[PDB]
Amino acid sequence: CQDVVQDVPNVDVQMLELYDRMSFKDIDGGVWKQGWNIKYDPLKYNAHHKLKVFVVPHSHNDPGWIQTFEEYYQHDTKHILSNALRHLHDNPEMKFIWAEISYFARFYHDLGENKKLQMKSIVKNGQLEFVTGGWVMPDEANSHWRNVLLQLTEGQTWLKQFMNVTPTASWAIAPFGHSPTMPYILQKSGFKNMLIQRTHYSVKKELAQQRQLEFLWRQIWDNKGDTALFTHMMPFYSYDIPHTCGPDPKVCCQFDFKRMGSFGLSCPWKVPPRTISDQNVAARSDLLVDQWKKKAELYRTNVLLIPLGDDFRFKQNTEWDVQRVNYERLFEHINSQAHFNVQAQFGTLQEYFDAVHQAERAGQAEFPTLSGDFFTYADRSDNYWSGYYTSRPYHKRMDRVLMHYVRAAEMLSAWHSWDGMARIEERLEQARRELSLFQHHDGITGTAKTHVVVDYEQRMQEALKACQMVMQQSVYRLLTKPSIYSPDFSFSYFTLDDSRWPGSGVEDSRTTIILGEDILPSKHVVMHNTLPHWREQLVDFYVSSPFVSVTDLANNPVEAQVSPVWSWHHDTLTKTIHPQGSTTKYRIIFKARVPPMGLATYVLTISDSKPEHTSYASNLLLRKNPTSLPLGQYPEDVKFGDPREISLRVGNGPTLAFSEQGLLKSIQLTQDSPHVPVHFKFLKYGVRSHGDRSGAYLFLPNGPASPVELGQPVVLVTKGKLESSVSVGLPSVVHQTIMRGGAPEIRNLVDIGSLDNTEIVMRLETHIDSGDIFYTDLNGLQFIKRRRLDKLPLQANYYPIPSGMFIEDANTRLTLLTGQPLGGSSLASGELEIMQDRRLASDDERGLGQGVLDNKPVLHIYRLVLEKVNNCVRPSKLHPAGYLTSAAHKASQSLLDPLDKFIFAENEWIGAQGQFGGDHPSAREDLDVSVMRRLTKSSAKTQRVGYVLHRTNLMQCGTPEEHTQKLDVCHLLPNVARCERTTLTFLQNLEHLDGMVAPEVCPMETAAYVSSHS
Ligand SMILES: CC(=O)N[C@@H]1[C@@H](O)[C@H](O[C@@H]2O[C@H](CO[C@H]3O[C@H](CO[C@H]4O[C@H](CO)[C@@H](O)[C@H](O)[C@@H]4O)[C@@H](O)[C@H](O[C@H]4O[C@H](CO)[C@@H](O)[C@H](O)[C@@H]4O)[C@@H]3O)[C@@H](O)[C@H](O[C@H]3O[C@H](CO)[C@@H](O)[C@H](O)[C@@H]3O[C@@H]3O[C@H](CO)[C@@H](O)[C@H](O)[C@H]3NC(C)=O)[C@@H]2O)[C@@H](CO)O[C@@H]1O
Ligand SMILES: *[C@@H]1O[C@H](CO)[C@@H](O)[C@H](O)[C@H]1NC(C)=O
Ligand SMILES: [Zn+2]
Repeated sequence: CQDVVQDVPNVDVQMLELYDRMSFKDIDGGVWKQGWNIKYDPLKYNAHHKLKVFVVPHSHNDPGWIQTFEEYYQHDTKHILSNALRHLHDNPEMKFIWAEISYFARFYHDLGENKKLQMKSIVKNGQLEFVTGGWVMPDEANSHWRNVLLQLTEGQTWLKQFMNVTPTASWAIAPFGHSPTMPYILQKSGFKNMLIQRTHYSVKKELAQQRQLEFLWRQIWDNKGDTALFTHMMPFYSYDIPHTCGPDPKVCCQFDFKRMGSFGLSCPWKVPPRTISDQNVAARSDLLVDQWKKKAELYRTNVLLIPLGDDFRFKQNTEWDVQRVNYERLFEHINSQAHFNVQAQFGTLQEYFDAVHQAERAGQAEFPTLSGDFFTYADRSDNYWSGYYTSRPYHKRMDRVLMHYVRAAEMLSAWHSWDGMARIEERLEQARRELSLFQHHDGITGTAKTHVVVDYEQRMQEALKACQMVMQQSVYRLLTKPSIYSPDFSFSYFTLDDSRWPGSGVEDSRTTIILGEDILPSKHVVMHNTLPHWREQLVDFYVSSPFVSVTDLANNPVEAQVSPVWSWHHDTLTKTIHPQGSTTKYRIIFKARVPPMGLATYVLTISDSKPEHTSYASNLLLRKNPTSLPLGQYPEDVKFGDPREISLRVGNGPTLAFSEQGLLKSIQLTQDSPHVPVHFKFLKYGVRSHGDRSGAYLFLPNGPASPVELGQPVVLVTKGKLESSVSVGLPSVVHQTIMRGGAPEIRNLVDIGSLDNTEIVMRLETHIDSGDIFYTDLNGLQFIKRRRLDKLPLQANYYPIPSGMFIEDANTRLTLLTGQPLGGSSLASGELEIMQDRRLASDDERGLGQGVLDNKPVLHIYRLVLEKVNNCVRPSKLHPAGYLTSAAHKASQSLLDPLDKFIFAENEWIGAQGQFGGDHPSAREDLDVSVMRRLTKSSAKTQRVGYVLHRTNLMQCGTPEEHTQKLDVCHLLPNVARCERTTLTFLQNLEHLDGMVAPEVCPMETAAYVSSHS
């Protein structure tokens, strides 16, 4: 395996280094506003060296944005596709590329057989070419790599089945900045080329000047270069026609033949297109070829890409005609006039890349190597697109919840073949497709109209319900004696209990386990562990009595803690935010121990009095002017006091100190160690009163954040043997620090209410000497080194925090792990901050035509890990990556893939079993089975199961960490007949594996395997 820590890769362009060197001056470059006046030598091209030009027609189709998916389909996309089919069929030389398979699949499914065959023919003959072939063109900032892969696989699996094609070129013209997670996944999915567009205008200028817009994009840790993917960055401000023909949009706009008037479009530069005629074709060609030759100056080969399209283009037959006929007249003239030395034609994206590499192999070009990312994007001036790292955070959190439910449903149901009547495949396809759709660059990004956000939410809720159904049917089958198992495939044998979604104070959604002498003495519950190692985790359930005890399914007592159910209320009479306790419902908490990829059953039993193995938390309400807080049968009376500093320790874990406002002030790791200053603070950013306004996309703060005025908040302290917590009702946030013996969990119930033009940030202040360095993750896959740059505005220093961030010095590290993607930064040495929500009155002139005023309460979840790192083997100062410790990685897993909890619905579970998966291998902590998916329906003689295995890289810090078993996924199911290494989409077999043994992957690597079973 490659060493991902100790070898700094040697690349021609390293983005962090480039950022350090660049001046980012925003000067008027002339007609190319953000470039310079391009000059070319007319003698560069001649009879023996022509410029080959590929004009590639396209239509960007958003699967929801200002209309819903279905609205756009009915109003626009179905017409675009119908007319593409007609026009390509009738015009053999015309070409078209298509990206969004969600739309194509819908369209194709609805076609009659005659037209299906016509469609297959224009694909087979190369006129219509699929680019990327994902369900959507995903966001690259907020999306988790697992969901990027999910959506890619959904689109490509459809394409292989129905169109018999698998794209090897990717087209990403629209995401708001670009992540190296894309080439990582694409290169491991058979791709050979990719194209990107939305990168900072200063980066475009810098790379264009050096002819570094085409590069071999490798991962930041990759010393050898085996991850490299050829990447083409487009040079100009937009992917529209005015910004794709060459540097002067006043000229290029004249070659968008939809802009002459009858279509309701015009040219901003006030010179319209004119129909090409015999009397103007020479002058028109002069102008166009001059633009092309200028654009060609920015690249290294004699092969030029000219995209021809825009959003929802090619809708009407007349538009197809007007573009095609005019371009054909230009081609006929240009190609026949030797003096131009140009050969121009309609082409596809693959045709462009094939020609580029032909030129490369002929020895006419060598390409630079590059590592890094392309965040944070700015399209002009100081307009940095860091707002969408946070916009609509409820749905960003929902994404991560659904991500896990899809994984768990696919895994739990994979163990068996299911009858068609069970509707397992149907429900899983629904769930995968809704989650995939949300990866769209107007979905998870929070940049859609309110009614479209509501549509995505409804789709995701349906998907969650589908997952639940599949999960609970699977648990019932896995844990019931086979000769007793009698499934009704519509029945709910278990209900899922989720303690963090939608969350306390967001929705009262969980079911109370109702026990009583005169109703039901006991209840079975089951935990699932999707991770491939034994896991212990505290779990909680609501119960109708505090006198409940827990046993395992050997009837062994399990230590438990009972706590009250606390709900916070904004009291509109007293004008205070204060907690109320239930007098009929209680929380029972205990440690569940669950096999790798397995299930464990426990029993909750009522008694008339305090059980031997159950303890009760104390509760202390700190406020001036307290009133009584009765708790029914709960055996411990609530205590009251004036606000004061408090200190808590659970188990042998850290000791946490809190201010009188209930906010963390210090962490003491051990009994003898220092009280390390770690302060939580809430602040607010505002909006500018002049100039450009923040909106769904842009973050344009009116200076540094100002502290939120806290007043005298009510603080609730719960102290238990297993779990303790401090909660405080702040303006807009109920902030909760939870201690279970390791790194604390932080929960924020964020309700920005009616606070207009406000962004609420949570900041951590420490004395860690981090300087200008911090680390943030990319798509939950890797941690990249960031440098705060004072030459850039505050909003430019904001990055996506899709799963975590950290700061460190020689001795100490503070890591904040997240359960939802949000924006964040380190704006000063020793600080971390992460945006919670934003409510914005104005539009930011990027097309949405609304602000963000549809905020709703959301429960954000985090883990906070303070660690000593003086003993850790870390990358050198010049290495662009960082790596988590074991504790931080496990903390991230606790947020993203918690235990699943099931409550048996009926009174008695006949044939119940105690455990599933006790014999599953417990793999090394850095290895995950990211995907387990049965690929075949029940009628297949040879069953196939697909696995995606990911190994992260954790720092070596002196912990021996011994005794784990080799995980061979190909032997997880019995009767294996073959094992193949495949592309990550499972669509191509790459290696036939000897002994039918799937070898474990290297650090930072991801591999897919398919086992076949007789
Ligand atoms: C529907 C419609 O007809 N809209 C027109 C607006 O487009 C137009 O406003 C201008 O929008 C340009 C961007 O348009 C493209 O993006 C739209 C947004 O959707 C896509 O992006 C969003 C993110 O932004 C993303 O979420 C989503 O998924 C999607 O991918 C899209 O709707 C547009 O397409 C529609 O309209 C065009 C015609 O306009 C049709 O051809 C399409 O088929 C479709 O109906 C486009 O794809 C912005 O670039 C414009 O800003 C420039 O211009 C204004 C002046 O108007 C300046 O103030 C700005 O500074 C900016 O100037 C540019 O600056 C750079 C850098 O200096 C220069 O290099 C460049 O040359 C400058 N351009 C100009 C013109 O000076 C603008 O906001 C308005 C036109 O007034 O009319 C409609 O509302
Ligand atoms: C599918 O494509 C493969 C290779 O691209 C080809 O060999 C095969 O004939 C095709 N099958 C059809 C026509 O469905
Ligand atoms: Zn778009």
